[PDB]
This record gives sequence, C-alpha cells and structure tokens, in this order.
Amino acid sequence: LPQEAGGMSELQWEQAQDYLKRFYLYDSETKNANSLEAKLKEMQKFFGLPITGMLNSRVIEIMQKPRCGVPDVAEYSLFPNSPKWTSKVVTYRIVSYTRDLPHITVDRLVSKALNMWGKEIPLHFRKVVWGTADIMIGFARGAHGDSYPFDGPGNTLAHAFAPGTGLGGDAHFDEDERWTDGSSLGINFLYAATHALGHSLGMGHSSDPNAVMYPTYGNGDPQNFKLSQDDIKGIQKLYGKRSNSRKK
Ligand SMILES: CCCCCCCCCCCCCC(=O)OC[C@H](COP(=O)(O)OCC[N+](C)(C)C)OC(=O)CCCCCCCCCCCCC
Ligand SMILES: CCCCCCCCCCCCCC(=O)OC[C@H](COP(=O)(O)OCC[N+](C)(C)C)OC(=O)CCCCCCCCCCCCC
Ligand SMILES: CCCCCCCCCCCCCC(=O)OC[C@H](COP(=O)(O)OCC[N+](C)(C)C)OC(=O)CCCCCCCCCCCCC
Ligand SMILES: CCCCCCCCCCCCCC(=O)OC[C@H](COP(=O)(O)OCC[N+](C)(C)C)OC(=O)CCCCCCCCCCCCC
Ligand SMILES: CCCCCCCCCCCCCC(=O)OC[C@H](COP(=O)(O)OCC[N+](C)(C)C)OC(=O)CCCCCCCCCCCCC
Ligand SMILES: CCCCCCCCCCCCCC(=O)OC[C@H](COP(=O)(O)OCC[N+](C)(C)C)OC(=O)CCCCCCCCCCCCC
Ligand SMILES: CCCCCCCCCCCCCC(=O)OC[C@H](COP(=O)(O)OCC[N+](C)(C)C)OC(=O)CCCCCCCCCCCCC
Ligand SMILES: CCCCCCCCCCCCCC(=O)OC[C@H](COP(=O)(O)OCC[N+](C)(C)C)OC(=O)CCCCCCCCCCCCC
Ligand SMILES: CCCCCCCCCCCCCC(=O)OC[C@H](COP(=O)(O)OCC[N+](C)(C)C)OC(=O)CCCCCCCCCCCCC
Ligand SMILES: CCCCCCCCCCCCCC(=O)OC[C@H](COP(=O)(O)OCC[N+](C)(C)C)OC(=O)CCCCCCCCCCCCC
Ligand SMILES: CCCCCCCCCCCCCC(=O)OC[C@H](COP(=O)(O)OCC[N+](C)(C)C)OC(=O)CCCCCCCCCCCCC
Ligand SMILES: CCCCCCCCCCCCCC(=O)OC[C@H](COP(=O)(O)OCC[N+](C)(C)C)OC(=O)CCCCCCCCCCCCC
Ligand SMILES: CCCCCCCCCCCCCC(=O)OC[C@H](COP(=O)(O)OCC[N+](C)(C)C)OC(=O)CCCCCCCCCCCCC
Ligand SMILES: CC(C)CCC[C@H](C)[C@H]1CC[C@H]2[C@@H]3CC=C4C[C@@H](OS(=O)(=O)O)CC[C@]4(C)[C@H]3CC[C@]12C
Ligand SMILES: [Ca+2]
Ligand SMILES: [Ca+2]
Ligand SMILES: [Zn+2]
Ligand SMILES: [Zn+2]
Repeated sequence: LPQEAGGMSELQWEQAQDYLKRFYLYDSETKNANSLEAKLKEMQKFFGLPITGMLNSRVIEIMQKPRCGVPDVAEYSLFPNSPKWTSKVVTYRIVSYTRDLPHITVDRLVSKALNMWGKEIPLHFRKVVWGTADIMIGFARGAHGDSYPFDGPGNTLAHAFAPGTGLGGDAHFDEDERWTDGSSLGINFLYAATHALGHSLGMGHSSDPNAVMYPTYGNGDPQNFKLSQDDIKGIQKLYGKRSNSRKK
C-alpha cells in the first residue's frame, strides 16, 4: 500500500524479523514478538530515519523490495569491529560476474563506483589482474554455504563483510538477480556497487532525499550522478570529528 504502516499485517511483521535476521546471521533479540517490537525502533535507524518509534516513511513498504543485502551496521564474529582499511592503497578485481551481462560491463561499473568514493577519502583503489585483490567482488547463488539463501530473483540481493586482511572488504552479489546499467531490465548496479562498497567505509542511510544512499527514493534518477553535501559529510565523519549536521 502507498501507506503500508497502518495496513501492516502478519506479512510485514515477519519481513522485519526476516530482514534483521539476515544481517546479524541470527540475533536472539530479533526473535520474539515483544522483543522485536523494540528492535523495530532500532531497524528504523538503519533506514536513516530520525524518528525511532513511529512508522510514517515508506520503510515497511520498501523493505520487501531487494534494496539491502549488505549489513548497514556490522556485527561479525571472529574479529574486532572496525570499518577501516589499514593501507593507503587498496585493490579490486571482479572475480565472478552476472552472466546476463558480459564481463566488460560488470568490471568497469565497479571502477566508477570506487572512484566516486575514491576522491574524497585518503585511499586509492588500483585495479589488479594477477591473482586475488583486496576487495573481491563476486556473483553467486545462495547455495554456497553461507547463512540464508539470496532467494533467486527478488527479495535480497547480496552479502558482504567489513575490511579485514583476507576475509574482509569483499562482497558476494546475487547472480540470479537481474542487474543493469542503462538498460533498465535490472536493478542499477552503479548505485548498488556504490551502496555496497560504501558500508566498507562505515557509512549509513541518509534522511536527505538529495543523498546517494536514501532508501525511500522516488521518481527522478540522478542524470550526471554525483555525491551531495550529506554524502561528502558522511566521509568527513570518518576522517574528521563526528557530528550530525542534519537540521530541520
Ligand atoms: C621511482 C624512483 C625510485 C625507484 C626505486 C623505488 C623502489 C621501491 C622499493 C620498495 C617497493 C614496494 C613498496 C611498497 O610496497 O609500498 C607500499 C605502499 C603501500 O603501503 P601501505 O600498506 O599503504 O602502508 C602500510 C601500512 N600498513 C602496514 C599498516 C598496512 O605503496 C604502494 O602500495 C603503491 C605502489 C605500488 C608499486 C607497484 C609496482 C609499480 C611498478 C610499476 C612499473 C611497471 C613498469 C614501468
Ligand atoms: C601478468 C598480469 C596480467 C595478466 C593478463 C593475462 C593473464 C592471462 C592468463 C594468465 C594465467 C592466468 C591464470 C588465472 O588465474 O587466470 C584466472 C584469471 C582470474 O582470476 P580471478 O578472476 O580471480 O579467477 C576467479 C575464479 N577462480 C577463483 C575460480 C579461479 O583470469 C585471467 O587473469 C585471464 C584474463 C583475461 C583478460 C585479461 C585482459 C587484460 C587487459 C586487456 C586490455 C584490453 C584493452 C582494450
Ligand atoms: C572492428 C569494427 C567492429 C564494429 C562493431 C560495430 C558495432 C557492432 C555491434 C555488435 C553487437 C553484437 C551483439 C551481441 O550479440 O552481443 C552478445 C554479447 C554481448 O552482450 P551485450 O549485448 O553487451 O549485452 C546484452 C545484455 N542482455 C543479455 C541483458 C541483453 O556477447 C557475446 O555473447 C559474446 C561475444 C560475441 C561476439 C560478437 C561479435 C562478432 C559478431 C559477428 C560474428 C561473425 C562471424 C562471421
Ligand atoms: C586511433 C584509433 C582509435 C580507434 C578506436 C578505438 C579502438 C580500441 C577501443 C577500445 C574499446 C573502446 C570502446 C569500449 O569501451 O566499448 C565498451 C562497450 C560498453 O562499455 P560501456 O561502459 O557500456 O560503454 C562505455 C562508454 N560509455 C559509458 C561512455 C557509453 O562494450 C560493448 O558494448 C561490447 C558488447 C558486446 C561484446 C561483449 C564481450 C566482448 C568481448 C571481447 C571481444 C574481443 C575484443 C578484442
Ligand atoms: C591515446 C588514448 C586515446 C583515448 C581517447 C579517449 C580519451 C578519453 C576521453 C574521455 C574518456 C572518458 C573520461 C572518463 O573519465 O571516464 C570515466 C568513466 C566514467 O565515469 P562515470 O562515473 O560514468 O562518470 C564520472 C563522473 N561522475 C562521478 C561525476 C559522474 O569511468 C571508466 O570508464 C572506468 C575505467 C576503467 C578502466 C579499466 C582499466 C583500468 C586500469 C587497469 C590498469 C592495470 C595495471 C596496468
Ligand atoms: C599496459 C598498461 C600500461 C599502464 C600505463 C599507465 C599510465 C598511468 C599514469 C597514471 C598518471 C596518474 C596521474 C594522477 O595523479 O592522476 C590522478 C589525479 C586525480 O586523482 P583524484 O581523482 O583526485 O584522486 C586523488 C587521490 N585520492 C584517491 C587518494 C584521494 O589527476 C589529476 O589531478 C589530473 C587529471 C588530468 C586528466 C587525467 C585523465 C582523465 C581521463 C583519463 C583517460 C584515459 C585514456 C586512456
Ligand atoms: C608507469 C606509471 C608512471 C607514472 C606513475 C605515477 C604515479 C601514479 C599514482 C599516483 C598517485 C596519486 C594520485 C592518485 O591516487 O590518483 C588516483 C586516481 C583515482 O584513484 P581512485 O580515486 O581510487 O579511482 C580508482 C579507479 N581507477 C584506479 C581506475 C582510476 O587515478 C586516476 O584518476 C586515473 C586517471 C587516468 C590516468 C590515465 C591513465 C591512462 C591509462 C591508459 C591505459 C591504456 C593501456 C593500454
Ligand atoms: C584508443 C583506445 C584506448 C583504450 C583504452 C582501454 C583501456 C585498456 C586497459 C588495459 C588494462 C586493463 C586491465 C583490466 O582491468 O582488465 C579488465 C578486464 C578483465 O579484468 P580481469 O580481472 O582479468 O577480468 C577477470 C578475468 N576474466 C576476464 C577471465 C573474467 O579486461 C577484459 O575483460 C578483457 C577485454 C577484451 C580484451 C581482448 C583482447 C584479445 C587480444 C587477442 C589477441 C591475443 C594475441 C594472439
Ligand atoms: C628486473 C627483475 C624483474 C623482472 C620482471 C619481473 C616482473 C614481475 C611482475 C609480476 C606480476 C605478477 C605478480 C603476482 O605475484 O601475481 C601472482 C598471481 C598469483 O600469485 P599467488 O601465489 O596466488 O599470490 C601471490 C602473492 N602473495 C603470496 C603475496 C599472495 O599470479 C596469477 O594470478 C597469474 C599467474 C600467471 C601469470 C602469467 C604472466 C605472464 C603471462 C604470459 C602470457 C600469458 C600466457 C597464457
Ligand atoms: C614475456 C612477458 C612476460 C610478462 C612480463 C611482465 C613484465 C612486467 C614488468 C612490469 C611489472 C608490472 C607488474 C607489477 O606491478 O608487478 C608488481 C607485483 C605486485 O604489484 P601490486 O600492485 O603490489 O600487486 C598487488 C596485489 N595484491 C593486492 C594481491 C597484493 O609484484 C609482486 O607481487 C612481487 C614480484 C614477483 C615477481 C618477481 C620477479 C623476480 C624475477 C627474478 C629472476 C631471477 C633469475 C635468477
Ligand atoms: C561521420 C559521423 C561522425 C559522427 C560523430 C558522432 C560523435 C559523437 C560524440 C559524442 C561524445 C559524447 C560524450 C560521451 O562520452 O558520450 C558517451 C555516451 C554516454 O555515456 P553514458 O551516458 O555513461 O552512457 C551510458 C549508457 N547509455 C547511453 C546506454 C545510457 O555514449 C553513448 O550514449 C553511446 C556512444 C555513441 C557514439 C556515437 C558515435 C560512434 C562513433 C562514430 C565515429 C565516427 C568517426 C567518423
Ligand atoms: C580542448 C579542451 C577539451 C575540454 C573538454 C572538457 C570536457 C568536460 C566533460 C566533463 C563531463 C561532462 C559530463 C556532462 O555531460 O555533464 C552534463 C551537464 C548536466 O547534464 P544533466 O542535466 O545532469 O544530464 C546529464 C546526462 N546527459 C549528459 C547524458 C544528458 O550539462 C550541463 O550542466 C550543461 C552544460 C551547458 C553548456 C553551455 C555552454 C557552456 C560554455 C561552452 C563553451 C564552449 C566553447 C567551445
Ligand atoms: C548526424 C549524425 C549525428 C550523430 C549523433 C551520434 C550521437 C551523439 C550523442 C552521443 C551521446 C552523447 C551523450 C552524452 O551527453 O554523454 C555525456 C557524457 C556523460 O554525461 P554525464 O552527465 O556524466 O552522464 C553520466 C552517466 N550517466 C548518464 C550514465 C549517469 O560525457 C562524458 O562522459 C564526458 C566525455 C569527455 C570527458 C573528458 C575528460 C578529460 C578532459 C580533458 C581532455 C584534454 C584533451 C586534450
Ligand atoms: C575472423 C572470423 C572468422 C572470426 C571472428 C571472431 C569474432 C571476433 C568473435 C565471434 C565469436 C566471439 C566469441 C564468442 C564467445 C565469447 C564469450 C564472451 O563472454 S562474456 O560473458 O564476456 O559475454 C567473451 C568473448 C568471446 C570469447 C568471443 C570473442 C570474439 C569472437 C571470437
Ligand atoms: Ca534475490
Ligand atoms: Ca578481502
Ligand atoms: Zn544499507
Ligand atoms: Zn558468500
């Protein structure tokens, strides 16, 4: 429903358990209807929303669309938490692709996305064609041993882990999903590469509709496609002092 929040049934109250369950890789708090009722104010913060304890934005509608695969906040066993790389130079290589598109597209799409971010951080991404790279972008089905399937085409569309020496900074995208650049038959990879690989920098969802990673996005695609003041500010929080500077 255009307003889903008060047409919210059984279905949507499970998609919330679903959606949160899939990021944490199980969370003990997200199971149980009462405990979940509290957790739902936390999930709002992962949609960027400054109101926590109200549904009013598209949030419960939009969540049923394939729009986040990578966790927005990172909880991962076996490691100390830190969304940062340790070097001044990082590397990239597309190690498997969606075979609906030819490799030459999927290769270079990520090269745009990492260069968009690239400019404003103390970090350089160089491309390598010898072996493994720092960031491995791969395409897979959800049968390959990790927690929970990607579905097929539709609901949920990737997984990725925060920057670590080997295992981290890397992504697996859904290959049964349909992706695109300009040809429109898919989800646009130019945004989805940028949003995936930006959680690697530590970033969140915005509440400003001008910002690259606004989830409740409506009709009007960015034609040049650029970072805004809020998106530049999202990097300044990482390599400066932390401050929220959104206002009303
Ligand atoms: C030019 C006149 C002088 C000629 C002799 C110079 C000799 C240099 C000898 C040492 C060469 C290797 C140096 C190297 O690996 O530097 C690494 C840095 C990155 O260090 P990085 O990991 O960012 O900082 C370390 C911090 N840590 C441990 C916390 C992660 O930086 C790099 O990773 C970026 C540089 C990569 C170089 C790759 C090879 C380019 C050869 C190009 C030539 C092809 C034919 C023209
Ligand atoms: C020495 C540095 C440059 C090497 C370039 C030539 C390499 C030719 C093959 C040499 C022996 C390579 C052995 C090898 O591992 O090949 C596989 C790589 C892919 O590594 P990766 O994509 O990680 O493989 C993933 C899949 N896996 C894990 C199941 C193996 O795939 C390859 O590396 C094949 C790449 C073919 C296309 C290379 C295009 C180069 C630029 C052409 C410029 C065109 C400009 C218009
Ligand atoms: C040097 C002057 C050249 C002048 C070129 C002038 C413009 C020519 C355009 C030719 C376009 C070929 C169309 C083609 O079938 O591409 C097939 C694909 C490339 O995928 P692509 O079409 O980029 O995207 C398709 C995405 N999809 C499935 C979601 C619709 O790729 C393949 O399936 C693999 C590669 C096939 C190579 C085709 C090129 C030779 C075709 C004629 C072979 C004649 C042999 C006698
Ligand atoms: C002074 C002399 C100058 C002479 C002219 C330059 C000659 C060398 C050109 C090097 C390639 C430059 C053209 C090129 O990048 O084509 C890429 C396209 C699509 O890339 P895409 O990003 O979609 O288009 C890029 C440009 N853009 C965004 C501004 C529209 O690619 C395609 O759409 C191809 C789709 C079908 C085939 C897919 C698989 C191809 C495999 C490789 C076949 C063998 C090539 C040796
Ligand atoms: C003699 C040479 C003659 C050539 C004639 C043409 C000369 C150039 C004319 C203009 C060409 C395009 C200029 C350019 O910067 O294109 C960048 C593109 C697309 O950027 P895109 O994000 O679409 O637009 C960028 C601007 N933004 C963020 C504000 C929207 O981004 C790319 O297309 C990505 C490129 C990936 C390159 C893949 C190979 C990378 C290097 C690998 C090296 C390995 C070690 C050797
Ligand atoms: C077989 C393979 C052989 C490979 C040979 C490779 C030769 C490589 C030469 C590389 C020379 C690079 C020079 C340079 O400083 O480039 C970058 C800057 C802009 O960097 P910027 O985008 O600010 O990123 C800065 C650093 N960051 C990420 C850590 C914040 O650049 C600028 O500030 C000035 C830019 C002037 C135009 C640059 C070219 C743009 C069109 C690219 C066309 C490619 C046609 C083939
Ligand atoms: C043999 C090398 C001798 C000279 C070596 C000089 C030092 C080179 C490293 C300079 C370090 C400081 C500047 C810096 O970080 O610039 C980085 C930028 C952006 O990195 P980033 O913003 O991380 O964008 C990553 C994507 N990438 C690598 C595909 C451009 O990179 C760019 O903006 C690239 C701009 C285009 C340069 C034109 C390269 C043309 C290659 C044509 C290859 C045709 C091969 C047949
Ligand atoms: C004036 C025009 C100026 C044009 C400047 C264009 C930029 C030139 C950049 C050269 C360096 C780029 C390095 C690079 O990142 O290549 C990107 C891709 C593949 O990267 P790579 O990671 O090897 O791809 C993964 C492995 N793969 C292909 C098996 C799936 O590369 C490809 O996917 C390969 C593209 C088709 C190249 C085919 C050439 C066949 C030569 C055939 C004759 C061989 C000798 C008999
Ligand atoms: C003046 C004194 C110096 C003389 C010149 C020295 C130039 C050396 C440039 C070396 C470029 C390649 C560097 C490289 O290490 O690539 C390694 C990868 C896999 O190595 P791997 O052992 O998997 O990882 C090595 C690095 N490690 C242990 C730190 C993780 O390797 C691969 O993935 C590809 C292996 C096949 C490479 C084929 C290279 C020649 C291509 C020949 C034509 C193609 C034939 C099909
Ligand atoms: C006929 C043609 C065959 C192919 C010719 C290629 C000739 C190339 C000359 C220019 C080489 C340019 C490629 C280059 O940058 O090689 C540097 C590589 C690593 O580059 P880098 O960008 O660090 O790769 C990083 C990859 N990562 C993130 C997984 C660690 O460095 C390495 O990883 C380590 C060095 C490995 C090779 C050392 C070779 C020693 C030869 C000793 C001979 C002794 C005879 C007794
Ligand atoms: C004798 C008559 C000669 C007539 C000359 C015509 C010259 C046209 C120059 C235009 C330069 C515009 C700047 C540029 O880099 O434009 C690239 C565009 C779009 O980049 P971009 O919007 O990222 O493409 C995304 C994918 N798309 C279009 C499917 C949505 O790329 C595209 O949308 C596709 C590229 C179309 C190129 C048409 C020219 C083909 C080369 C003709 C060479 C004639 C030599 C005599
Ligand atoms: C010899 C030296 C070579 C210098 C080459 C420099 C090349 C610079 C290219 C940099 C990248 C350009 C990308 C570009 O197309 O931006 C478009 C913008 C905004 O377009 P937008 O409204 O975002 O739609 C953009 C997508 N498009 C192009 C596919 C429809 O378009 C604008 O906002 C409007 C532009 C209005 C220009 C009216 C005239 C300004 C003065 C021109 C003076 C030229 C005298 C020769
Ligand atoms: C009678 C028959 C007529 C024939 C008609 C043939 C078709 C003519 C139209 C061809 C299509 C033109 C499309 C066009 O507006 O492309 C503009 C592009 C990028 O615009 P942009 O706003 O960046 O689009 C962003 C990418 N998008 C749409 C995918 C989100 O612009 C570019 O990417 C800029 C390319 C040049 C970049 C220059 C960068 C280096 C400048 C320094 C150069 C020094 C040279 C010495
Ligand atoms: C001279 C004539 C007799 C032969 C002409 C050969 C042309 C150049 C074409 C036709 C058939 C083409 C291949 C088809 C098969 C593919 C798969 C394709 O994979 S994708 O997943 O990148 O689309 C990569 C290119 C490649 C190897 C093509 C290269 C280019 C290819 C050899
Ligand atoms: Ca899916
Ligand atoms: Ca890694
Ligand atoms: Zn997200
Ligand atoms: Zn995986």
